[PDB]
Amino acid sequence: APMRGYKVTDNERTRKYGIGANSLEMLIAKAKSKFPLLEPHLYLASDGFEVSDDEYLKSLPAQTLFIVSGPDAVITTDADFEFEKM
Amino acid sequence: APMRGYKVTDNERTRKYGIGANSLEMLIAKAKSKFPLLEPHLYLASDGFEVSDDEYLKSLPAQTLFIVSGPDAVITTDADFEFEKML
Amino acid sequence: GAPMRGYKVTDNERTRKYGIGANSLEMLIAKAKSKFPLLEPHLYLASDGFEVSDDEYLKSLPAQTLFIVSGPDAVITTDADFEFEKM
Amino acid sequence: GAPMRGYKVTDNERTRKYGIGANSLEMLIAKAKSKFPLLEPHLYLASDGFEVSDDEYLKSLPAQTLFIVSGPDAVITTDADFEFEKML
Amino acid sequence: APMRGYKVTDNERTRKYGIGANSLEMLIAKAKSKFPLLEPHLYLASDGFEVSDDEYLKSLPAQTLFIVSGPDAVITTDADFEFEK
Repeated sequence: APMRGYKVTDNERTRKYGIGANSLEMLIAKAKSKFPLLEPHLYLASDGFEVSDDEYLKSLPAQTLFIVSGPDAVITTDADFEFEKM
Repeated sequence: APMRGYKVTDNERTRKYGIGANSLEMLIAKAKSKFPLLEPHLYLASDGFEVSDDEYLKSLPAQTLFIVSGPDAVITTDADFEFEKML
Repeated sequence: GAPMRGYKVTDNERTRKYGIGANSLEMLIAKAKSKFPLLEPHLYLASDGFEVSDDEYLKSLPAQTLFIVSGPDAVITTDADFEFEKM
Repeated sequence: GAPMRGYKVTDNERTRKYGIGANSLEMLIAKAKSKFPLLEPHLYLASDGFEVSDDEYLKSLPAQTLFIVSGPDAVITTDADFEFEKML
Repeated sequence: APMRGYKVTDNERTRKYGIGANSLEMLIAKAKSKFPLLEPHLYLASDGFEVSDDEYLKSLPAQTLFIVSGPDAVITTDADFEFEK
């Protein structure tokens, strides 16, 4: 599978990385080396939906923004995060 | 058939999953793994209509949101779910 | 043959709601019959109650058009009147 | 090897602006550091401040993408914020 | 490397030269014979980014427009014009 670019940050948006990956397994492994998460899971920053498998990952546009967190995580969406900045 | 991405949640919109599938059988099987129902069925979150066969699934846009539930479920639609957040 | 398209079908009371894929009126009626065992199921536009009388009329309609399934010679309750009747 | 691509690099204050050809993130950072002497240079997207974390990400980007070169864990001023303050 | 055509002008954009070159070194050398600059450098007319090496030059389309000026130049770019209007 081809290498694609994705964007990953944590729920507080404290560290922001562009990461290249050709599978969900690779993207999680690269995220795990960057964030203090022992069981990392990837969620859409837009609506909090969990990227549950490699097939869903590859259905997304390149450069999609993900929140990395733990399993079954409460995710602060982009809209919620901006609203909380006021 | 090609893999396409879809979104699945429960009627409470609590747990939310993006799932890739190339058929309705595969989408239901993957949804059942996350939502252990005896007879899982998929419904449009927009209007509650049941996705009754693979041909209907393939007629929908990728990234469509579905509510997973049992058979003959009465789904809370997007519009009524928001309004319930209002109350 | 003809392309598969998605349609929506419900009964006159709007109790059970199905998205159904079909490539002909014959196929759409056969699938509707499995969900609503009426002896001679017929499809009517939910918008204005006009009976889908042949496959050429069906193909003249947009995908995702909503139909009411009922018996023959049925005057169905249109969407406008159904929405009104609960208010 | 990997082909040369053109990229654009400036600093957080947009004081000097360079088009740079590179075939790897390692090369792009080295050429950027020649122009902007920094102890621990990293590249960040000028659009949203996301850090270019590896060569695979760099090569996923369109040619002529604009980067801010800065130190580590940097909070760079995005294009939108910089233009906003410029108009202020 | 193949010869390509480039457009070079000054910051006023009134001394305008089409120049053929197969390297940044050649393009600068030819521009220097036309322009009053001790150390000519090439900048994109669109956004002012300096052509820092031959690899960057070769990444650009033929007939790209450059402003030639000195080092650390103050360039009036197309973006600078769009900003004013």
